[PDB]
Amino acid sequence: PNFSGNWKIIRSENFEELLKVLGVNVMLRKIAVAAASKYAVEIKQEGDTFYIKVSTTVYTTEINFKVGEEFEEQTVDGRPCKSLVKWESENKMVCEQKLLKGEGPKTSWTKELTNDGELIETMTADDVVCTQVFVRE
Ligand SMILES: *C/C=C(C)/C=C/C=C(C)/C=C/C1=C(C)CCCC1(C)C
Repeated sequence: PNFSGNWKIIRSENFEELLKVLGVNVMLRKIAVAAASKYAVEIKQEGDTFYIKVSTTVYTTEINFKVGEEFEEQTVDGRPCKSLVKWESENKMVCEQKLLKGEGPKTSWTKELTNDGELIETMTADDVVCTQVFVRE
């Protein structure tokens, strides 16, 4: 497929419930939901090597990985983790995460290109799934 592009969010569901699972207190959850409405993703894909830059109004981070190759990033609530991305189908990848220290909820994310030109990201903590939908800029 081709995930490359500059993606702009159009919809975000269940994000507050995800942060609650992760222990974020109420006022910060609401602030973070508002921040997620300016969530933007820039992707450069070459083969199965991905360069991804996620940003909001005041914060930006880049995530670089190769499918099937373990790497280090951070969970949504910011704890460092080791991650491994695999393909689930032609246009969908799934990442499993494992905390480097301590314990916590089981987290993961997915990215999918739809046939309608949308990018769908999900983030999971235990039973709760947040879904975010993007279109190309
Ligand atoms: C492939 C996409 C990945 C790895 C996306 C990771 C995104 C995050 C960890 C996003 C976190 C957010 C917050 C904790 C607050 C502000 C809004 C977000 C969505 C940028």
